Amino acid sequence: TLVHVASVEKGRSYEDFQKVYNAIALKLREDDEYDNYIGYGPVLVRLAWHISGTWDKHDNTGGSYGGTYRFKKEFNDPSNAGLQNGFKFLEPIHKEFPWISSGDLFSLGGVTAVQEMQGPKIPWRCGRVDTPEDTTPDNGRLPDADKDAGYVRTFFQRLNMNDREVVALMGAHALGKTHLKNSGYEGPGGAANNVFTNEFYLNLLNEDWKLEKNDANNEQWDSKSGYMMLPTDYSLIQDPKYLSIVKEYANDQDKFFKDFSKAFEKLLEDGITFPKDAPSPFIFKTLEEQGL
Ligand code: HEM
Ligand SMILES: Cn1cncc1C=O
Repeated sequence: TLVHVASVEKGRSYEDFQKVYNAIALKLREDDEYDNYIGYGPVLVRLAWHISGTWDKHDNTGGSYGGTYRFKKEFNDPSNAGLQNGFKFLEPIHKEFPWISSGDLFSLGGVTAVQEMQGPKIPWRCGRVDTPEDTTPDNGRLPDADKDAGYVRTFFQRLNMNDREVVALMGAHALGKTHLKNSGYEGPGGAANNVFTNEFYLNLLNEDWKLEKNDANNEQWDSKSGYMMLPTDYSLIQDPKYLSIVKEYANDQDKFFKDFSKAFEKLLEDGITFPKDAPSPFIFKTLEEQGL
């Protein structure tokens, strides 16, 4: 398999990355109108996941390391429709801090978004290094939404995620919304879609879901409250193993936060070899903690 060794941007340390975090966090606060006042947090979380979710454990292709989303093949992946909004948000940040690698910037955008939306602290490591256009993974490595629990389980084995990690990661679907023009699905998953909570699990268990067709002729699960779940989301309450874990997170906010933090860091670091003398993971302070 390919080896990708983390290489710290020359001379940089925690303070440098905290400044980048702060610039992203301040722009998140500033650009509040986006997507009918949802703001950019959810799309930045999705971007960090999609740049990581191309990874294949079998040969170490894809993954966040190479920053390959910047290349046309990947940014034009139909699975990535709408993420251009996140990329455009990050452009002025990259211009201000041209020394940060693209993979570091995209992954840090996700960490910053989660924390600024009052989610768990996500430790983050620097050292992703931009790789050439020919290292861009082909389209088709990101998951389909119209599938069942068996599909989800098998899909995530490629990313070395187990049942607990899958169910934890999926809690991010509390955030933002599906947009018909991007993915052929429409609607939010709950009421608090720019604040990071365990609402995804509570809504799965507590809403009265009806299997309906949307205006793109795709099936999705809809509630009277105006929420929606993808078939792959709903599969987490159809499969008995996933259901137990859904119930656990619906009943323990802290446990969900801790497990999401671990799985999300792991997702963002898949494929990267960290030297034994690499810096420890950074835990950034939020703007609120800094009084900014
Ligand atoms: C079976 C796995 C998954 C499937 C099939 C899936 C599918 C989707 C789809 C179809 C959308 C709507 C995109 C749009 O129309 O704009 C979406 C949105 C989103 N996804 Fe996932 N997803 C999966 C896993 C994940 C994971 C693991 C995360 C992160 C931990 C994540 C984070 C998000 C976020 C934050 C949004 C909202 C984006 C926005 O509001 O712009 N998803 N997902
Ligand atoms: C609302 N939703 C349901 N599944 C995914 C999403 C995006 O947030």
